Parts: sequence; structure tokens; C-alpha cells
Amino acid sequence: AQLPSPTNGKKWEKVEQLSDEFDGNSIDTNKWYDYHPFWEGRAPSNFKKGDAFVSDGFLNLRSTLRKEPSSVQDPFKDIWVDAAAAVSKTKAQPGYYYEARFMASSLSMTSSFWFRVGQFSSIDVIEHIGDPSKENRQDDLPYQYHVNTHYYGKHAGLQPLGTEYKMPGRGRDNFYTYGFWWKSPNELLFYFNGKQVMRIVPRVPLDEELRMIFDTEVFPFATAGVANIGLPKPENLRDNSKNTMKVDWVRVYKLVD
Ligand SMILES: O=S(=O)(O)OC[C@@H]1O[C@H](O[C@H]2[C@@H](O)[C@@H](CO)O[C@@H](O[C@H]3[C@@H](O)[C@H](O)[C@H](O[C@@H]4[C@@H](O)[C@@H](O)O[C@H](CO)[C@@H]4O)O[C@H]3COS(=O)(=O)O)[C@@H]2O)[C@@H](O)[C@H](O)[C@@H]1O
Ligand SMILES: [Ca+2]
Ligand SMILES: [Cl-]
Ligand SMILES: [Cl-]
Ligand SMILES: [Mg+2]
Repeated sequence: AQLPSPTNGKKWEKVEQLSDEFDGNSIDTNKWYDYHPFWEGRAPSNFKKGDAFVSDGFLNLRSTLRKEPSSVQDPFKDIWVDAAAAVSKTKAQPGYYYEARFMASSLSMTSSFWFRVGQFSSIDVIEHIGDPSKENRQDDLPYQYHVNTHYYGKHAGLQPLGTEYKMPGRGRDNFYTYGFWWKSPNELLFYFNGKQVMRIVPRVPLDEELRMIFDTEVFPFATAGVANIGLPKPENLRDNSKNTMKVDWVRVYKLVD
């Protein structure tokens, strides 16, 4: 995919420790955790180590059935979904350009690309609901590229600030390239297949380093930027043709000279 024009005659140079074509036999443990070392996941899902795995040219983030949801006390709370997460060992920094090309899962769970593990901020480039089980959301969520920022810690109290773009085709049917220029602490620019589509001026400067993350989550009710999407279906979690978010690659660049 094409990168923004570089500011002032600078050139883009790849940040190797945050970029990966995922074309090997297994995940590069110098660069990635294949689980989330800082968070267990969003009940009734928790991340299972290795449900994020490299194979067939992709970082694959698969969500599988841990327990029958009719077997646990409350399927909105008790853990019965094994979700996937990969988290960067190197920190993401203000100023860089980030882009991931991926096809969402076909589950009522997120396929997400975002930044956190900070002290006061998060940046969600996309939290895509490939196939919401609440069926009145099928004409909308599968086309949505929804970006968001969150504020906590010293800035708890501030509401999220986000926006969205309606894609021409469903996230679960396409590899699309979602791009994000952390251009300033006060200016985030978002790209869809190389075209600038969204802009957020964050409520306070996003000037702290964050880790970069791909994951999948169940949302048991509307919360932290996310609608009422429905719980996923065991028959889809069991199906490897539907249960996997596939990231063909992630590339990150900084301006040099
Ligand atoms: O043992 S604990 O139960 O965990 O208690 C100790 C506490 O740790 C705190 O911080 C975490 C806990 O509150 C934890 C419990 O599950 O939740 C962590 O936050 C995760 C979410 O709750 C939070 O909503 C969020 O999720 C992101 C959304 O905001 C957003 O950005 O989109 C993405 C992708 O969809 C996520 O859904 O952040 C999560 C953690 O992500 S991480 O990458 O930063 O790890 C809390 O951080 C300490 O604050 C607390 O004082 C307690 O000790
Ligand atoms: Ca690849
Ligand atoms: Cl792997
Ligand atoms: Cl599902
Ligand atoms: Mg793995």
C-alpha cells in the first residue's frame, strides 16, 4: 500500500522491529508476544497463547470454543471463548506511520488493530465486527472501519473520541489495508487502502509510547467504544474457515533525514 507524502522532503524508512510480512514458519518471538502479557482478555473471552500464530503467509488470530456456552453459569461473563492476541515487544511512538493489511474473521467478535499498555491513552485503528450475531447489525457493522481514542489514568473522566467510515465491501470478505499516521500528539490521520479517510484531534496530547496490538474479543454488552453485537456461535468458533482473522502483514515507518 501507498504511504502519505513525507513531511518536508524527509523520506519514510521502515521501522524493522514493528514490521513483519509474517511469511515464515512461526511467529518472530523477538518482535511479538503470541498472547497478551498485560491483560487476560474481555470476559467471556480470554486470550489463549498460540491462538495467534504465523502460517500460510499471515499472522492468524483464531478464536475457538473453550466450553459450551450452555455449560457455564452465565455466557455473558464466565469464560467460554478462547480469543487471540499478539502484542509488540517494541513500543509504538508518536510520529510513525502504521499500516496492517488484514481480512476480518467471520465471527460475532472483533478483529482489531490498536495501541495500549500505556499510562493514560489508547488508539484503536479498527475494531471490526466481521459477523455480528445480532442480525439487525449485519447491514451496518460488517462495512464499518471505526477508529477511536480512550483516556484513563491521569486523564480518566474523558469520554472516547472516534469516528467511522463505511467500506465498499465487508471486512470479513476482503484483505484491506488500514493505515494510521500518528502525525502529531494532537493529530491522528487514518487511511483506507492508501486514501486518507478520517482524522481525530485527540482530547489531550497523545504523546506517550504504547504497544501495538492485534486481537480478538467477545463484547457481552455495549462498552469501551463498542456496540451490542451479540455473543458468537459455537458452530462458527468450531469452523476454521470462519474463526480466524488473517493479517498478511504489518509495516511501520518513520521519517528520516
Ligand atoms: O487482575 S485484574 O482483574 O486485571 O485487576 C488489576 C487491575 O489492572 C488494571 O488495569 C486493567 C484491568 O481493569 C483489566 C481487567 O480485565 O482490564 C484492563 O483494561 C482492558 C480493558 O478493561 C479496557 O477496556 C481496555 O480494552 C481496550 C478498549 O478500551 C479499546 O482500546 O479497544 C481495545 C481493542 O478492542 C480494548 O478492548 O484496555 C484493556 C487492557 O488493554 S492493554 O493492552 O492496555 O492491556 C485494565 O488495563 C490497573 O489499572 C488496575 O488498577 C488494576 O490492578
Ligand atoms: Ca504475508
Ligand atoms: Cl506462530
Ligand atoms: Cl459467530
Ligand atoms: Mg504462535
